[PDB]
Amino acid sequence: MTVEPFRNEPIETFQTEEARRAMREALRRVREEFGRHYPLYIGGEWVDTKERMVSLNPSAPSEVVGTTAKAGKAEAEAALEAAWKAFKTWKDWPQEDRSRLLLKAAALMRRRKRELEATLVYEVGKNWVEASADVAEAIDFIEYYARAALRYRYPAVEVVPYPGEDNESFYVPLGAGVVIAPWNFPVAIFTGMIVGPVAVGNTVIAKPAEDAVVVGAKVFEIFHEAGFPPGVVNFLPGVGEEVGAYLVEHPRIRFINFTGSLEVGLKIYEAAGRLAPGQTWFKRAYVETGGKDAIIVDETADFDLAAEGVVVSAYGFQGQKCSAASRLILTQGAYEPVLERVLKRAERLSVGPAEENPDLGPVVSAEQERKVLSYIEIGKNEGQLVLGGKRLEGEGYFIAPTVFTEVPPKARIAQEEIFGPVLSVIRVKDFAEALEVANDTPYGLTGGVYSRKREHLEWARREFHVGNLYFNRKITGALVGVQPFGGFKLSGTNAKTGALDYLRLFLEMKAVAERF
Amino acid sequence: MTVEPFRNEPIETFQTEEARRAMREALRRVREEFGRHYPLYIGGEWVDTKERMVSLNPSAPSEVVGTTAKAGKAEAEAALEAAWKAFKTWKDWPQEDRSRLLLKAAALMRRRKRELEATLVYEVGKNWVEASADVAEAIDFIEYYARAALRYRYPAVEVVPYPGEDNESFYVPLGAGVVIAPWNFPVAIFTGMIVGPVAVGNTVIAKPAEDAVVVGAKVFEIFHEAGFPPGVVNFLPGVGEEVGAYLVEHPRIRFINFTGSLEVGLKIYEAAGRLAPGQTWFKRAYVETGGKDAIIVDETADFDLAAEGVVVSAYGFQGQKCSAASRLILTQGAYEPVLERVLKRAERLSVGPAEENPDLGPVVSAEQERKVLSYIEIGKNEGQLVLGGKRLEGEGYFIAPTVFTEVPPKARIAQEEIFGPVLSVIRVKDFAEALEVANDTPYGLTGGVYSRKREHLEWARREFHVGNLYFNRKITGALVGVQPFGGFKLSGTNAKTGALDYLRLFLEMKAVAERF
Amino acid sequence: MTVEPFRNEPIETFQTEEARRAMREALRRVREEFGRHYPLYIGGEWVDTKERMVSLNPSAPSEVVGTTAKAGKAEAEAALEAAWKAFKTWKDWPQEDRSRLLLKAAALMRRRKRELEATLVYEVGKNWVEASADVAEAIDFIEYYARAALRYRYPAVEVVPYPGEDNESFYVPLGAGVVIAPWNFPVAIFTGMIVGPVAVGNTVIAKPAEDAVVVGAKVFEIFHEAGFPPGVVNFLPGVGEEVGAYLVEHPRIRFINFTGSLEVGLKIYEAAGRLAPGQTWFKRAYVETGGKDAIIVDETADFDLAAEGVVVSAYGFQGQKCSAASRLILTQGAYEPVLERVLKRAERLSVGPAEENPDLGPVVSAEQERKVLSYIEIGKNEGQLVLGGKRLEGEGYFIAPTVFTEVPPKARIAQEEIFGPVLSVIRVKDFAEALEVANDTPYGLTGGVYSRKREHLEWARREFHVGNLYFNRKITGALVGVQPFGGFKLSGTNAKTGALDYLRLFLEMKAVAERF
Ligand SMILES: NC(=O)c1ccc[n+]([C@@H]2O[C@H](COP(=O)([O-])OP(=O)(O)OC[C@H]3O[C@@H](n4cnc5c(N)ncnc54)[C@H](O)[C@@H]3O)[C@@H](O)[C@H]2O)c1
Ligand SMILES: NC(=O)c1ccc[n+]([C@@H]2O[C@H](COP(=O)([O-])OP(=O)(O)OC[C@H]3O[C@@H](n4cnc5c(N)ncnc54)[C@H](O)[C@@H]3O)[C@@H](O)[C@H]2O)c1
Ligand SMILES: NC(=O)c1ccc[n+]([C@@H]2O[C@H](COP(=O)([O-])OP(=O)(O)OC[C@H]3O[C@@H](n4cnc5c(N)ncnc54)[C@H](O)[C@@H]3O)[C@@H](O)[C@H]2O)c1
Ligand SMILES: [Cl-]
Ligand SMILES: [Cl-]
Ligand SMILES: [Cl-]
Repeated sequence: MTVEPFRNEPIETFQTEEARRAMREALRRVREEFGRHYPLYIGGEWVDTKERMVSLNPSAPSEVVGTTAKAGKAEAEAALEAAWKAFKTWKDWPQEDRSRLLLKAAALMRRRKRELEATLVYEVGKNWVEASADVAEAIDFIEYYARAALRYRYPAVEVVPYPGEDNESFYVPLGAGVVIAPWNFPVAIFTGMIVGPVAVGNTVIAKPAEDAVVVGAKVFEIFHEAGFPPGVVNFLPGVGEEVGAYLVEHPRIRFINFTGSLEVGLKIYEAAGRLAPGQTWFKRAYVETGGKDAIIVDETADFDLAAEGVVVSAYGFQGQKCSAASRLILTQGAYEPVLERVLKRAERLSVGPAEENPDLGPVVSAEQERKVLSYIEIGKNEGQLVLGGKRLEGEGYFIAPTVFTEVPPKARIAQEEIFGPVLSVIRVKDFAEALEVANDTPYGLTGGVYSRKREHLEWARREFHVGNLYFNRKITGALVGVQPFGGFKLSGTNAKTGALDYLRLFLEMKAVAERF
Repeated sequence: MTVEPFRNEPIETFQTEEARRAMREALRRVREEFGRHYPLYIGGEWVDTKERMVSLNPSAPSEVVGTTAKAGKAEAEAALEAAWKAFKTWKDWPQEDRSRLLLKAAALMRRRKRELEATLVYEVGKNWVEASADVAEAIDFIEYYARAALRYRYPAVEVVPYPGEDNESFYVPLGAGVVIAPWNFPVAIFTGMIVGPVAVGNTVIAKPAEDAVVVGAKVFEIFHEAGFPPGVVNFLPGVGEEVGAYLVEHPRIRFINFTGSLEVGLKIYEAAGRLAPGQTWFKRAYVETGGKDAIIVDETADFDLAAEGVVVSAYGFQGQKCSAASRLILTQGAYEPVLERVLKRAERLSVGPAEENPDLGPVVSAEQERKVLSYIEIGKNEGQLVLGGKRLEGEGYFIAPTVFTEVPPKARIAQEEIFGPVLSVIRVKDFAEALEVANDTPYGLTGGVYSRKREHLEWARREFHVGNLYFNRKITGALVGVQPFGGFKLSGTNAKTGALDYLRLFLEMKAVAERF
Repeated sequence: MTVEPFRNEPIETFQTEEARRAMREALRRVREEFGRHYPLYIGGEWVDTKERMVSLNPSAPSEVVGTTAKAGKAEAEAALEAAWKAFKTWKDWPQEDRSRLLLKAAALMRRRKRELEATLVYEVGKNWVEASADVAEAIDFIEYYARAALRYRYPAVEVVPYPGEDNESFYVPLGAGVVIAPWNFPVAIFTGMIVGPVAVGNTVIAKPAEDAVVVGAKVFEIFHEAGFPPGVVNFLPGVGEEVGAYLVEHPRIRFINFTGSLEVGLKIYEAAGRLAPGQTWFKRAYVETGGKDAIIVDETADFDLAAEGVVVSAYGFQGQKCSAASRLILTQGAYEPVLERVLKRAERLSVGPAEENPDLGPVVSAEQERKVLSYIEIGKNEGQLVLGGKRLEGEGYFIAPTVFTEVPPKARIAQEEIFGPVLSVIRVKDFAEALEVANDTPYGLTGGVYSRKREHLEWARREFHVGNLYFNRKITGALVGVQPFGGFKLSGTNAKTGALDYLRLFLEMKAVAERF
């Protein structure tokens, strides 16, 4: 109640000369900075190592955007020591003080937004608007969680009174935990998963994805400048199956906040359920995994509106979003009209170096390129290729917008997360069958419906089993505070980010009674 | 808002002639029915089996108090089918309707409380007031959760609005899950763990502890008369390692609500973390395990008040409580004064057949008797036996209130949960050391402090790491609504029963946006 | 919100045998302790002095009820040092902790209420119910202020937000102050004036009235057992014009909380307005002084109800109340009917040793007896004596209920506070004149109206200028929380006791802005 009500950070469109000028200068400075080395951040200080992590420009992989130190078991141990030592006092900070620290960090991040956006363009291949949306979401997480944390301040629990006694229940943080983040939203998700737990008194050891270690380091430069006490937040870039797994299985790690693939999420959730030797608690593990998101369009929809939303949802950031539309379910009456419009729009999409602000930049790495191309080959034997399906010319990892149609609902390309610019179109009889097909996957993250029929929309509101459902609009771009984000089924544990409920996940409750 | 504000059900003291008469009548009715056989309850009907489970009177084990059917894998599968079929429609009931069903069940239970209390007396050896407290708590859970559930009704999530869109977030139940309960509070905990999830739309398969299958069956008679739709609640008495484990590991079990030993809780939490073949979700498992609870007394305390609270906390229901005081930590100035008073009070405690309302009835079974006696032998090699430590004459499992002094903090009897009438007394230098010793165990459920020094009480409020802390009063008997119940560390996952937060554990959130 | 909602402590009527037995027991215990000596209480310890103060039984002045130490300038300085040293840390206690300390004190006082009541009976001559009402009010102040204080907890001020900034306003306590109390409600007012300021973080030096030093000491025994940190509350019995004035004029006294005569209140308010040498603040002084309270009765009233309320209001505790009805204003139609009934009831009132629970005990001291008798002589020259007006037989200061009629509104006995069992009856033409006469005094504390005419009651609600107005009931006995107590004009500064606003008087506000 001491700051203005939360509002989302505007996403820059770069339509004004001022915006373009600022972005061009930011891109130039980041490019001129290629090759910089960023150390680990442990206990309030930057610590270098002998080994290193290399981050390449996916639009021109011969170019090294930057390098960072590489955390091994020894560095993980040092971070654990620092995080637990810091927790001892950080947990006792008044919530108002912790929240003000977050607000300071948000102000600092906002002042460096163009630089962060430019870093995303070069490090992970996002075009200009995708980069702006990423950083805007990161700022939103900080602003939102700073305010939400105050709702849990001492003593926040509603209890029933008892004669002759004071009964007080309140929340306390868990301790030191590990954050393991993805490369697709390396500023937003990385920031959110760290600051949420930290806001309410926990301390964190952050493990950025290998493909986005440089931007992760820049986020830590902001944390350092903001003044977080030594040990409260630690930066440990390194190999997931190495330092990441080491921390996940550690007896002294209190919680794990993970966002990534289902394959890894399953391993982490299983490991979290085990009592490591000497462990004295039941670990909490929050795992937000992938999705196989569908957009249903029936014959009553605005076909042009639907086609535009489908193209944005399927190809934004080259389809490398957990929320991306990878399935397009069309009822018989909508099939021809919508598919023709989708193909016409998709074939006009530009693909090229992210710095040029194309509709699509490159996929993030050589391995991701190999995987997407492999799925395209699988798709050719499952459905009918009607657009793209090839790597484009150039050193960058450029893949053309791809569309398969007449895809069987149980085909691999209609069930497995490809995480590339590949859309599978499924033809169904009616809306009931559309919902059946939409629900018949192991996932349940995002989904959409384009329809003018009220009964179909309200039917879907109840029966389309996804955590984030959107009607007559794109299914990507969930806004902090507006759309609590998180899925069902194998899309994760339903830890809703950008929602009041998120912080409760990093707190435990104590009930204290005094009989007078 | 359509019913009176929640109030705890009064615990009968039997100080009036009418109360005593009513209890004698209930005891007679219950024993006249010792020959009854109770089938399983699946899909709205009582279903019998070939094999059976026998329940004995711990105060006279040659006497059978009843028999029940025995659930195997086949019955577990039938219950699963019924629970999922029921979930399909139960999840769509208006919350007001589900809450009214709970209120009806509470009214029916209240009308049969003497019968239930008498059943507890004979089946698990609780004396009169312990039995009344158990049933009263069960009624409280139903009344509390019925009201708390309405706080989550559609659409309950606070979100940030966005121009030209309707953004609605709401909770939905998880599905069919399994409840695995303990024998020490076979009416209260059994009821709470079932009705909490059910209140918000989930369906449950309940597995009562082998030692309390008869009273569990009587609770289901109430659920049946209340009118829960077929499949919403199912009763599956059987062997824990058989039918219990089968359900815990099942790919179609959505959540597990468990209260019991740490040994079993660890196995359940580990199993829940695994993806069974064909499983399509990350299982939620709530495990509330044991405790090694201590009461600290310093030299400023009211020694007589402390001694009384210690004896009540250590020997109530023969120490068979997760909240029982099994450790007495005395600062040097409080040592002799408190120990002398505790011994004087403890030596006056009566032990005998539970129906005669002794201070202590028998422990629940031959197995428990064996375990407690074994720990007494271990204690003789670690500390100094100063009171009790013997089995008393009679077929019933009568064990005398026991006290060990000069016990090392790291001794087995000072670290492991004995779950019997055994108190370990530890001498410490000052309050700081008292807290260190109090916190140095793998558990963190309940704790208490007797002191008049404000600074010591507020210090403990912050540093005595237990989920339920009590000052200048007994540490057992947490009241629904007043004292959210649940621990830290190896005492469990901190699922606070009798609190608004409890129901959130059995819900997931959906966010639906419509762009107009 | 962690304790039951506030409720007033019931006032014992002694209608049961148990109540009477309990009182007789308390009276015996108290008189057996008449030889006790009570030291000063400074910095957490009882400190004795060379000189002493003697307290006599007003019902038998040759009997000493106790003696206390006598504080001089040296002791006042020691108390100041202790109070300021304590303030340094007491001000930083979480409000929840300070409030719990008050609740503990209330619980301790409640357990010793018969003892305190008996002490009031013997030390200040209150009959049984007057004594019980006094102690009950004291308990009420503690319970009420403990809860009210939480309404001001950090950060409690509602402010307007500003872009890019955190703006936080909150309350902080003032420091060390002095409480100077009266002898008529030596438990209730003494307690309230101390615990209100203390609850929100201030420290206090309490100066009890000379005539009630023993009961004041017993209240401090409770504060000591409750555990207030050393220096937070200090007990300095002594001479008002000596130690009281010394503290009032001291440059290091932050505030003065006074309840007493107008004569003394005027001197205190004037002194508080001066900057003593070296003083670094503007002193706050709250002075609640006397009153010349009237009850108006018009011809539409229930004359029997009015007569009863008038007698209770005029003669309760021998008229030694700031709220006592000392003026009876009767319109012409109500004059004879009401006067006749008042005289009939008043003539039946018993007067004698307070312990025998008479309608009236003795006035508090030889000095008060002298003052009241002097006013009676003055009255004989201004009005017509129609009842009482004489000293009754016995060493005790027994004065008969007195009534003067045909008293001119401007007469000394109709303007000056007599503080004895003396009622002045004034005849007026109509209600308008009744209000004019009621308002024409330098005071404005309590007032009452007996009437059935709605228009007269609502007229008085707006025009009878007194801080506490009562319709168709006694004008004494304001209940904490129900009737904020405090007057207008020369009745004081309108510091409403037993109201949320009271605590604000002992706080200052700080506004802190951070530009991010
Ligand atoms: N649910 C969501 O909110 C959400 C959001 C964004 C991305 N995602 C998902 O993330 C995936 C893309 O991200 P990615 O390619 O970085 O995922 P990934 O699972 O391959 O790696 C995620 C993180 O885990 C680390 N890691 C890898 N193996 C590990 C192991 N054995 N133990 C511990 N840590 C290990 C990595 O180094 C990285 O930090 C896609 O499946 C996408 O749908 C989900
Ligand atoms: N934390 C709490 O709120 C709380 C409350 C009451 C009791 N308890 C604890 O419960 C224990 C006493 O109860 P108990 O003796 O019934 O405990 P237990 O762990 O032996 O059995 C608990 C339940 O689990 C079942 N079970 C046993 N083995 C199983 C397996 N492998 N898989 C699945 N289910 C299995 C049993 O049949 C029973 O229904 C003590 O440790 C006590 O502290 C805890
Ligand atoms: N307004 C109210 O709420 C309220 C309540 C009760 C009593 N009173 C008034 O209190 C008076 C009766 O009490 P009392 O006889 O104790 O009053 P008083 O004014 O004679 O004395 C009050 C207190 O002030 C001290 N004192 C005396 N002279 C002093 C000085 N020069 N400097 C500092 N302190 C000094 C006394 O020792 C005592 O502690 C009556 O006027 C009555 O109406 C008012
Ligand atoms: Cl759903
Ligand atoms: Cl804690
Ligand atoms: Cl007025």
